[PDB]
Amino acid sequence: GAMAPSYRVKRMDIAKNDEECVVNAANPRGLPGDGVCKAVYKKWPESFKNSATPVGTAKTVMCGTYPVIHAVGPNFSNYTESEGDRELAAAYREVAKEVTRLGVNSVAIPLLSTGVYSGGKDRLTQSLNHLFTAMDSTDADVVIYCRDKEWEKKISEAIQMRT
Ligand SMILES: O=C(N[C@H]1CCS(=O)(=O)C1)c1cccs1
Ligand SMILES: [Cl-]
Ligand SMILES: [Cl-]
Ligand SMILES: [Cl-]
Repeated sequence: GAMAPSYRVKRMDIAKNDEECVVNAANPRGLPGDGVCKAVYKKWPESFKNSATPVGTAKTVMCGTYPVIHAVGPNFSNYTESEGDRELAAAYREVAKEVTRLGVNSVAIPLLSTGVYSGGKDRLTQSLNHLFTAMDSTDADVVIYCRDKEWEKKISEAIQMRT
């Protein structure tokens, strides 16, 4: 584990992360997809061999020795707010189990269900809070990746508030 486990946020492409493993914001069918998923496909295409997995789950596939944890958040266009909230929390709990099993000291993670799966709603606080609930009991250094300047500021504020 990390000597003093921390949370940090960076505004940049997660495909250029400086961590020991990455979490992909995957679709259930293991397709190249869009956004983070397409960037992950271009950087680690080998990790998409048998990566299909249901909503609310995570499935790890190596690219060489580098782990890619495919986490499938719900598409809020399809689920009700109640059911989607439950599956979003579940996807993050499965990420925590995989990070622990892998024994890594750091992990790069995006905010699940905040892009094309958001159903057109701002889900920063909802997704980030489920990320904290799952990852708080792990000892890996967590680095959250985002692309928007206002989101970077809000995530950074939420991290610092708890310290
Ligand atoms: O790329 C994202 N979501 C993926 C869900 C499956 S997909 O439709 O292929 C795109 C992101 C999540 C957060 C920021 S971007
Ligand atoms: Cl970048
Ligand atoms: Cl998304
Ligand atoms: Cl963002």
